[PDB]
Amino acid sequence: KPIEIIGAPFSKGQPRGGVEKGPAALRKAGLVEKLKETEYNVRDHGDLAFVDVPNDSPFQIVKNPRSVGKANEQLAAVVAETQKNGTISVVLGGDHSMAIGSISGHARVHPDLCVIWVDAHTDINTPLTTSSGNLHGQPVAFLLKELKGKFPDVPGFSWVTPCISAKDIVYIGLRDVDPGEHYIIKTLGIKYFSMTEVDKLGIGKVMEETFSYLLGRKKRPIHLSFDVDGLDPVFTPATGTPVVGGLSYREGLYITEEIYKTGLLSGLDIMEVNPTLGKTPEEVTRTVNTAVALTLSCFGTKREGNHKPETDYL
Amino acid sequence: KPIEIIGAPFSKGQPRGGVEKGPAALRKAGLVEKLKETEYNVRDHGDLAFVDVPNDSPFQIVKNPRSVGKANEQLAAVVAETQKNGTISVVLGGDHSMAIGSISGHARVHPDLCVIWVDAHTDINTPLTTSSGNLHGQPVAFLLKELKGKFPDVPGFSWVTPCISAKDIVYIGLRDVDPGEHYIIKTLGIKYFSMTEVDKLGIGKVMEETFSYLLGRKKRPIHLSFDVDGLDPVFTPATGTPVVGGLSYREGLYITEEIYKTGLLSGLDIMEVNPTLGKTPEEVTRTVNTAVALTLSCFGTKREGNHKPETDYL
Amino acid sequence: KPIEIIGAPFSKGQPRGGVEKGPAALRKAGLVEKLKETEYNVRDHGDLAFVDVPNDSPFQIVKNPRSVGKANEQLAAVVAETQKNGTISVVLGGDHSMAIGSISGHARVHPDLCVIWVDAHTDINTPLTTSSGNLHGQPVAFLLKELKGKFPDVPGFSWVTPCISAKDIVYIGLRDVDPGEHYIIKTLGIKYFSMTEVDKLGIGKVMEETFSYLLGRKKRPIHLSFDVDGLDPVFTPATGTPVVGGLSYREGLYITEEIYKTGLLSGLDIMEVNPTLGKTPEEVTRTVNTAVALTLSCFGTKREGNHKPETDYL
Ligand SMILES: N=C(NO)NCC[C@H](N)C(=O)O
Ligand SMILES: N=C(NO)NCC[C@H](N)C(=O)O
Ligand SMILES: N=C(NO)NCC[C@H](N)C(=O)O
Ligand SMILES: [Mn+2]
Ligand SMILES: [Mn+2]
Ligand SMILES: [Mn+2]
Ligand SMILES: [Mn+2]
Ligand SMILES: [Mn+2]
Ligand SMILES: [Mn+2]
Repeated sequence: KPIEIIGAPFSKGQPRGGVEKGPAALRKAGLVEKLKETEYNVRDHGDLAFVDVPNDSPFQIVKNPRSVGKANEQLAAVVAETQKNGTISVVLGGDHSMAIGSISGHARVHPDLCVIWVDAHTDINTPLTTSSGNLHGQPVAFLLKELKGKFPDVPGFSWVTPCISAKDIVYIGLRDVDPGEHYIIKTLGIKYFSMTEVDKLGIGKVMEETFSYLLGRKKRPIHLSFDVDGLDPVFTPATGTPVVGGLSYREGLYITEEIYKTGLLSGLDIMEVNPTLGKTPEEVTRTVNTAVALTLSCFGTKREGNHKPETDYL
Repeated sequence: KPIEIIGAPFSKGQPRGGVEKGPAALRKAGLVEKLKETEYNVRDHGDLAFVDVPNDSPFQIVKNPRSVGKANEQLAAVVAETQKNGTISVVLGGDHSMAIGSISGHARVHPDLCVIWVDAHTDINTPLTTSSGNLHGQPVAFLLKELKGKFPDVPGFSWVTPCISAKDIVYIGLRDVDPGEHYIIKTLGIKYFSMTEVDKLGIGKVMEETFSYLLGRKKRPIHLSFDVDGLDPVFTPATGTPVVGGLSYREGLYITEEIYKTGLLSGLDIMEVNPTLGKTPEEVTRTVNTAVALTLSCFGTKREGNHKPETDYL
Repeated sequence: KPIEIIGAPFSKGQPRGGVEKGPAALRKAGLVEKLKETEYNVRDHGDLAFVDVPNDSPFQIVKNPRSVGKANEQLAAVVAETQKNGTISVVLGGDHSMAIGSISGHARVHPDLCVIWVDAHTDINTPLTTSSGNLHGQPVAFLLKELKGKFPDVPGFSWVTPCISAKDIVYIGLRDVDPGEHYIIKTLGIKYFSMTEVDKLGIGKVMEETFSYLLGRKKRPIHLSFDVDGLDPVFTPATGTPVVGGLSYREGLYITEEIYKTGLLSGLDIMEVNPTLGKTPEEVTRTVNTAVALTLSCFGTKREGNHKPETDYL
């Protein structure tokens, strides 16, 4: 199987500068090289270039909607492209509002796909709920069908087609939800696992269920949108919104791990890493690394070890 | 439902200066304000004043028994008072020996109450076991009936009436128990969950059981005495006795959380926060915050999120 | 029952200087004294002296094989000696390659013994796999029968007799396995619990199983080889190879704890503590302490508490 890496150095999703430097550090950590050492065929598509929409007017509170509309449109296309050739897309953020792109494009080639959203936040606000224009906190809105038209068309997103329903998505790691978002997720009966659930059930059962719940009947393709703020701030401190009492580096790898074992990975998102937001170098480095290790996890590497088949090490 | 906050800035329970500054910081963190933002009616009773008993003689080893007898007597009264009006009492320590007060008063209005003691220590020593006069390490002795008279009457506590039996209390978080205490807890067949049990069962099951065990038959009122030393020292470092390998910030919120969901909260204790014992500002701040968040937890706030009913955020 | 402590201040197993200072600090922390306070009879055999083999030639890549062959031979003997008298041997490292000794000697008196290897690493490389001469990363090779002769006889180890099979050993804590090692452990169908398994099952079940798996039929004696690098680097930072996302101080004590409860402890290994590798004093101190506490755990001390029988503390 093949693997194509895509950098989406973008940041117009939220107000903190750095996230675009994201994929830069991830590579500078040897993400590619390592990925190669695995049983997967890897290719680097380099980092997209995002033309800046002059005079981007703040559609209501929602900010820079046009810049975020073309960047996401351009991406989705690139994704659908590789998705076509049969390769697995590994998007590198860049803030999380690049999910709109990454997922839509993916959907094209596989509209039967299910999404697993490991994030501290739900990002399911619509332009009608947000308390900030930060689109990086709305992606699920532009993708959910049950929320189509539920808000004024947004400048630059016209190109998006709600590709998934509240029954094909699952949240893992939620711990800082806005009133509005809570309403919508309860109303649209979405399946999640907030820290309290993980706390209760145990990352073990969480996956166990999230799987049968999404792959009980027909086994579909999986799109893993991993928000690095989703692990606890001790483990991935360099982010836009640290939020305490989150997923642990272990549970983080327990998830990427069970997903790899299902053999249904098709698209991955390593978003929100902000190489500029580290209180000390080490912190940025911790972040980047646990981020990298999460990826390679998705593609093989088991904490128990890996031995290349057929060869007799004895 | 209503909520009345009471500060018990006291410290004669143990030898370290600061605990009295406790409720000061908790408020200075916005404990009140936040509490208001919830669905509960909150009122601040201000902080009690504790007249100092001149020439407080150390009844045997037990120290400052008289100062600790009037402070606790005065408190219990104030508690029973609000307990009468039907409001939920939220005592802010101040060391943990203020439990004698807080609980006794509460008992008055509801003598059917059950107590959940989240603490690293059991504090069940009698004046006959302690290796220190530190009363903050004996509270359960003055409240347990099965231990009534089992020790020489103490100067200043004469006013206390053993209000609960070893079958209405449950410990969660024990990890540093004195020989004597261990004897007594085993002898009086008390129900606990030491770190090893939590370790084994999982905070999930722990509550699950502690509940049925205390509310299997008749559903009574709950008194949550939370000792901030009870979470691990990483999470609530600013305390009298850090003790490693304790409850985690998550499990800490998983507990306050399931208790809120039972709808049986009647009295709460946020004890031992010592704003002076932080190796660095941050530490004191971590402490205070996780302390505050534990409270608001008890009163509503879920890590999944909260949306005010009736309103359509869409 | 009796307890004899043995120091194996050795370091030729790996390239980092300090590990030999190991048992020195462990004692200097009061390991002995504390052990005495327990219900066990303790005796200090002092620290062995390890004659240095002049001109130790690096058998292929494998380094200092002769120094490591006599130190391990001398040890095994001392162990078998006390094992004979019926006492429980508590070896203090010194690097982990002293397992070859400690276990072999033990095997002598009880060849039916089972081994529980709490380590981050498997150390099951043969002189034919290692990428370093570091013998401290091969011990299981010289002890496994299914690996006997599978590699060129090594200078100084000729005296060792493969004493256990891949069905009497169990790994707990694995998280940094070399290709070769992974091959061998899979091939020889060994029973392990990598961090991912612990992650999934929960230290609770892990033991539960490892026990029945090793003591389902016939209850044998247990040899606990505990590698301090096995807990996460936050908790036991002063080591040769920190490796993130490992066993926690709690799970660490949950293990030593359930092993004590089986009453089948016969030999213990507190290896790899390097009092020189601490980024700050505190770190070395954390290490040593959690190391000490792990031991006393093995011999009684429960986090719930301990009361000397027959005595009425009331
Ligand atoms: N960092 C994130 N998401 O990844 N924050 C989301 C917060 C909020 N819901 C918003 O739209 O601003
Ligand atoms: N910090 C506490 N309790 O909250 N310590 C209790 C220790 C001991 N049992 C005593 O009475 O001194
Ligand atoms: N610290 C350890 N083991 O305890 N490292 C083992 C690493 C490697 N397998 C080796 O032989 O070098
Ligand atoms: Mn997000
Ligand atoms: Mn987020
Ligand atoms: Mn206490
Ligand atoms: Mn305590
Ligand atoms: Mn080892
Ligand atoms: Mn190791």
